[PDB]
Amino acid sequence: DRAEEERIERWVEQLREALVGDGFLLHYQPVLNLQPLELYQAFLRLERNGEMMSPNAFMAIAEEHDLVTEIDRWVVARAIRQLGERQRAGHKTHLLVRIGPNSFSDPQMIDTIREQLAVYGVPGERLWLQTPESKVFTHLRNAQQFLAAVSAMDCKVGLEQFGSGLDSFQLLAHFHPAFLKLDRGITGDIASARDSQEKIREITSRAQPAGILTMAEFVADAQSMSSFFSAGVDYVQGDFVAPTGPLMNYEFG
Ligand SMILES: Nc1nc2c(ncn2[C@@H]2O[C@@H]3COP(=O)(O)O[C@H]4[C@@H](O)[C@H](n5cnc6c(=O)[nH]c(N)nc65)O[C@@H]4COP(=O)(O)O[C@H]3[C@H]2O)c(=O)[nH]1
Repeated sequence: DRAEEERIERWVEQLREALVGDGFLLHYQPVLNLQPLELYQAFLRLERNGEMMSPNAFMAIAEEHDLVTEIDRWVVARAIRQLGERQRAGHKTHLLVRIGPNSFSDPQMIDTIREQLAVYGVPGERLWLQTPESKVFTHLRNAQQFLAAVSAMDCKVGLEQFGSGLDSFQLLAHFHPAFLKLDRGITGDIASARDSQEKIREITSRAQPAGILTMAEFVADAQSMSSFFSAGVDYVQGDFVAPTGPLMNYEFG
């Protein structure tokens, strides 16, 4: 297990070098209104010796070695720079960015948001931050504090992998997100299954009057796209809309 630990060590070193040396980059997936906005989701990549590496390569090591906090700060800072450059170039771009629960209590994350929005002159509304519902359940106080701190900048905070149980309804009484992205477990077979269609309607019929935007992901076909619209979902993303890529060249309208 010396060879293995040496492998782990070199990934950790590489991730540290990527933070210092700009070795990460972002790719972007368009997010389309069903019920409009220039909106993309940021996805992280690592440029390691001619390969455009996915986080499937390294995130497990990052989490084991407590590097996720710093990686999410890197992504948010890079995202705000992108929003700033896009604005300067005449584009009203919005980005959806991932943060994990360790960021909820990280003063450097709030500092990064506050300071980088300001220096690029980007209104907070352009930045949407998403975290998995599962992590809010287990870090509720800190999540509420994060929500309050970043909503003071007009940023949107929402939940991904959102479920359809009564635990979710209870959470919404205590945590008011700007948006909800449905877990793929609910939406996978929306085109061919009635119980999925009903879970989605239970969520949209509550979300809509509460002013909470709803979102579906991994949309793979036209029948699925067509069915989210019926159920009242606000936004959709997936390879059938457009795949992740390096450029923001989607024509939204
Ligand atoms: N979410 C999502 N993904 C779609 C969709 N359509 C296609 N994809 C692709 O399918 C993969 C889904 O992985 P994930 O569950 O988002 O899981 C992600 C996530 O755990 C992590 N990840 C990716 N980007 C970030 C990031 O910016 N921050 C953090 N903290 N983790 C990230 O790496 C995993 C793999 O990401 P990728 O290699 O980029 O690969 C992504 C993405 O490129 C869609 O509608 N939604």
